[PDB]
Amino acid sequence: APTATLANGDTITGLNAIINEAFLGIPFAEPPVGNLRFKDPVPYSGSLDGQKFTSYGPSCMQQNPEGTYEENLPKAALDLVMQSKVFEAVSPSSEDCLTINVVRPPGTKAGANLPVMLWIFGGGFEVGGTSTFPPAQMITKSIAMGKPIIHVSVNYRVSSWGFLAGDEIKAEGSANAGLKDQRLGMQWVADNIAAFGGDPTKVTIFGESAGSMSVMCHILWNDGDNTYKGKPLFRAGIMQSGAMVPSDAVDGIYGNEIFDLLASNAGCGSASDKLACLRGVSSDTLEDATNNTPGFLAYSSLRLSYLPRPDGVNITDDMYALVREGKYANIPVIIGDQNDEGTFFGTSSLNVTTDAQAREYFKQSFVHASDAEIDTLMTAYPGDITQGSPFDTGILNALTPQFKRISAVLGDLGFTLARRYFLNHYTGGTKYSFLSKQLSGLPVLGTFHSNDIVFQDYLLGSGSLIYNNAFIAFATDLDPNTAGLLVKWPEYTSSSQSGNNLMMINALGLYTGKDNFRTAGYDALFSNPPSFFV
Ligand SMILES: *[C@@H]1O[C@H](CO)[C@@H](O[C@@H]2O[C@H](CO)[C@@H](O)[C@H](O)[C@H]2NC(C)=O)[C@H](O)[C@H]1NC(C)=O
Ligand SMILES: *[C@@H]1O[C@H](CO)[C@@H](O)[C@H](O)[C@H]1NC(C)=O
Ligand SMILES: [Ca+2]
Ligand SMILES: [Ca+2]
Repeated sequence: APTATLANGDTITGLNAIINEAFLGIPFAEPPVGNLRFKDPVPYSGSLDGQKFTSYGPSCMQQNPEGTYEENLPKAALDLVMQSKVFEAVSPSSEDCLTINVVRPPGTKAGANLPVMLWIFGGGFEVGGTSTFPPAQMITKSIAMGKPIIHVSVNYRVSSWGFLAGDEIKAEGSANAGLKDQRLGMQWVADNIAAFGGDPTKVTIFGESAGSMSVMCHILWNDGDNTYKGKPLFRAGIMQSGAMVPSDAVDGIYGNEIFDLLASNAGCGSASDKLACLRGVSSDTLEDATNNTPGFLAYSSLRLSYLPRPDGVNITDDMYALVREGKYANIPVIIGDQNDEGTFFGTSSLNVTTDAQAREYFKQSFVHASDAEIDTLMTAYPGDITQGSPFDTGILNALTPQFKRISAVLGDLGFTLARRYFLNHYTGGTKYSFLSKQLSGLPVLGTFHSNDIVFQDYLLGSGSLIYNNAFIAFATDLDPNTAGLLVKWPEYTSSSQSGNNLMMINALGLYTGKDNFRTAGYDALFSNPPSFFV
C-alpha cells in the first residue's frame, strides 16, 4: 500500500505498520563482495521497480566482541551463540548488507517536506545493524508534538570488512570504507528522500557511541565540505556519547599490525600482495580470521582493532588538529554524554588490580605516551576508589582496587572530556550540551554507556524528554527549546563560561549544571592529544 517513486522512476512498495509506514531494506550500493571487498561503495545500479520493501535486510558481517588471538571462555561462549542457527535466523548478517530504511508518519506523501533524522548506529566499529533501533518511539512523539519527522537509517560495513587499515589500504585509496558507506547513503537521501515526503535540505544526522563519532567524522570530512551537487548533505548534528576519534593515520603502527595479524590468520601471511589474497578467501575464513583479532570487549578494550583513521585524503589529518584548525562544516550541534561512559569498558581489564599493573596497562594501551605523561595521568586519576566511575559512589563498586579508576580514564578520553575539547574549539555554529545522571545508583555501571538507546527507542523515562522531544525540536527548528520543556536549555560557549552550560537529567527530570568537572584529567589527556592516540 505505501508507495514511492524514486529519482530514477522506479516505484516501490512499503509496509503499513499502522502507527507508521516503512520502506525497509532498500539497497543503496552494489554488494561489496568479491573483489569489491574493502573498497569504496559503488552506487547501486539496477531497477527496484515493482519491488516491495517490507523487512530489514541482513546486517553486515559482525565481529565477536570478545574476539582475540588468545583462547578463552567469553570468546568461546559468544562464538557458540553467534554461530548458532537460532541466532543466524533471528539476526542474519552478510557481506551484501548495504541497505537503507525509510520510516515515516502514517499518511505522509511526496512533497510533505518533513525534516529528516538520519540515524547512524554505534557498535564499537565492529558490530551493529539498523534493525535493532526501532524508530516508532521517535516518530510517534514527533506527531504528538506536532513536529513530524521522517526516520532514515543506513547499514554500513563494520570491523575488518569496513575499517581495515595499513600500508596496502592506504596505497589503494580504500581507507574508512564503512564511513564511505554512510556518506553514500547520505547522498542517496539527498537524491531520493523527497519522494518519501522528506525535505533534503532539512537533514539532521545523529548517532550514539561509534555512530556519534561517525557524525563527528562527517563534520570533518573533506575538510568540512559537506556538499553534494552544490548543497549541504545535512544542516545539523546530534552526537550521543562520542566526538573525535583519537587515532593515528591509516598507515600507522597499529593499523599495520592488525592488518598483518589478520593476514596471517586468513592464511595470507605468505602472499606478496596480502590485500588481493584477502579478497580471495571465503567469508567463513575471513570471519574466522577477524574473530582472531581483538574485539572491543577483549582485554585491548578501547584500543580498537578497527576504527576511523585519518587518511590524508577524506580525513586529512589528526582529528583534534582539524578541530583546532577550523576544518569542519559550520552547523548547529547537540553533543552529550552519560555520566559513567567507561564502566562497561572497564570490565575488560578486571585482572588489573595493583597500581603497577594499571601503569603497565596504560603504557601498553597508549604507545605514544611518555612516562611523565603516564604519571600525570595517574595523578589526575588517582587510585582512590571514591574518585572513580561510577562517579560519586564512595567506596561502593570496588570490583578491584583499579576498576573505578580505569573506568574514569576510558570514559573521559573516549567520550566525556573529548566532548569538552570539541566544544572549547568549535565555532561552526550554536552548541548545546547535555550530561545524563538518569541512572545514578545503578550498581556497578552507574549511568552507563548506551542506556540512552533504551529511553530513545524502547522505554519512556525522564531522559526521553531529551532523546526524543528535544532532539525532534532541534531537527525541526534548529533549537531544542522549541520542544516546550520546563527547563530552558542554555547555549554552550565555553567550559570556562560564567553560568550553567549543561542540560542535565536525573530520575525525576531535567535541571542545569556546569561543565567544569575533572579539569585535571582534561589537561592530563588533552595538553598534547596525540600522546594518547591508538
Ligand atoms: C590480564 O589478561 C590479559 C589477557 O590475557 C593478559 O594479557 C595477555 O597476556 C598473554 C600471556 O602472557 C599474552 O600472550 C597476550 O598477548 C596478552 N594479551 C594482550 C591483549 O595484551 C595480561 O597479562 C593480564 N594482566 C595482568 C595484569 O595479569
Ligand atoms: C575523498 O577525497 C577525494 C579528494 O578530495 C575526493 O575526490 C573524493 O570525492 C572524496 N570521497 C568522498 C566519499 O567524499
Ligand atoms: Ca605490513
Ligand atoms: Ca572553516
